[PDB]
Amino acid sequence: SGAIYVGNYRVVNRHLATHNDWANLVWEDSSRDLLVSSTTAQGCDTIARCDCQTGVYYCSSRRKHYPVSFSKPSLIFVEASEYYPARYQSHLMLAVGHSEPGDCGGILRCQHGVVGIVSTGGNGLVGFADVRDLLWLDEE
Ligand SMILES: CSc1ccccc1CC(=O)N1CCNC(=O)C1
Ligand SMILES: [Zn+2]
Repeated sequence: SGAIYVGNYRVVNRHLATHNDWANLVWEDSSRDLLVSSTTAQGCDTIARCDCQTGVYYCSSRRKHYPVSFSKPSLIFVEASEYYPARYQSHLMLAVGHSEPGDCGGILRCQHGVVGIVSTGGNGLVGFADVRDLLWLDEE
């Protein structure tokens, strides 16, 4: 589990969104596994606006933050899980790191701020849903 809290937005994995998230929906995209809802309080996270390929992510199944090198956001085939059939997921970055399903939501960050959240993984791989192209998260 986990979310990004920027401005009056809460960014979560679409497959982990609650009824309150769907009832206060701003935007959602199943192909990216992302959903954004509105918040009453302002958050403290800042979004990275960059092309970094190195950063650090949080792994809840290890209580640890790991430094990783990660690929550029791309369209990648992801195997079936409890939440999606086997399919192509867009805007996804891969790194070598430990992941388990409840690890989704952990933040990946670089020197510029938050890059994205854990969304896929398995077999020593971890996938991140990128948020750096969602410029509207910085306003309104
Ligand atoms: C970090 S998500 C995760 C991690 C380990 C195992 C499983 C998951 C989620 C899942 O069932 N799959 C199916 C296979 N492909 C995936 O990348 C995701
Ligand atoms: Zn960066």
